[PDB]
Amino acid sequence: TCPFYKKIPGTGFTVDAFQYGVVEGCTAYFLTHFHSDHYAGLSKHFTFPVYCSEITGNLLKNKLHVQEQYIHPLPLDTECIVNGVKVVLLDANHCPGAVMILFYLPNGTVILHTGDFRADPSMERSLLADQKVHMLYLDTTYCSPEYTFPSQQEVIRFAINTAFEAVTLNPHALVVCGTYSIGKEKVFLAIADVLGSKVGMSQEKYKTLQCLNIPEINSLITTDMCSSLVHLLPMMQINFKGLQSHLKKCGGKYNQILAFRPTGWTHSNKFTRIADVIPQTKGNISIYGIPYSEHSSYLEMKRFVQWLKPQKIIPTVNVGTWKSRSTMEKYFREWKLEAGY
Ligand code: NI
Repeated sequence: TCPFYKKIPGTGFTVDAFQYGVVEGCTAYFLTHFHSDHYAGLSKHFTFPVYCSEITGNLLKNKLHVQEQYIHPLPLDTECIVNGVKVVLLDANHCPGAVMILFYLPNGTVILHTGDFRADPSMERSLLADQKVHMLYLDTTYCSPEYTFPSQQEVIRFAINTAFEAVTLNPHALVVCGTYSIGKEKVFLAIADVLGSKVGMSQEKYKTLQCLNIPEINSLITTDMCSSLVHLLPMMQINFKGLQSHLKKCGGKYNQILAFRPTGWTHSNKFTRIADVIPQTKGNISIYGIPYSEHSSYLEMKRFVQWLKPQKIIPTVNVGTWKSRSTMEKYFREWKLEAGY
């Protein structure tokens, strides 16, 4: 049964609620983004209206085979009427196609559902600037002050400089980047751009990338692994055994691997600056864990919320333990007393 924080009161709507069967009273199912914990339950047998971005709808049709007649793509930054209710989709600064959803309820209440997001000051100049929000359904993934990490631009600068140095020292080195979902594509696209290479990958991953409306993508990716010196592999294979096995398959073209594992936050963030990051190495294989986040840091979250000044906050992440729930409620009250709302 569908939990309360996935229902939008005063409407027929749910958000990211496909794993509960037919939800009683739901006339439209919204999908914020194409990550498995959120789409869990969708397939070609789904027969209710799904509302989402254009990119999410490309992925629903081609990857999950949802029939076209049930997919309702909406443009961003545009007031739309869905089943008698005004809604707007906003870019969430998460993975490709990810949105926040603003609902203008018939009784005058305004609700913002962030989906998954990486808060940014640029959101203070979206269609959010124009009106009051009563309720905020908030991505609280990193809602504690110990969660610190660098900007995405600093992380990419580290990765480009590291890859370019290694391959210029050794033109026979291969670069490998781990993936298990959409998101974080700038990691492998930026490295391949500096090296003058296309990114090589499986047919299944190429298919997923072709749904993403990335400009000039045909110029950047390929299924011909032999033509490429940046390869994508499943995240599970980014270890010494998996990379050894991959290097065997390359027919003696290469004699070294430099690999990247984009993670979220890890506890080595509490001690080490991005500049000072070092790899794990065994023989001719080195693995870098890089803290490329597509969720808000604590400070970015706090800034957004203090600017929006919502009347009530409903967390959507870390909701399963009493200790998590009490910690998050404490920070919400600090933020409100500090800012005066
Ligand atoms: Ni996500």
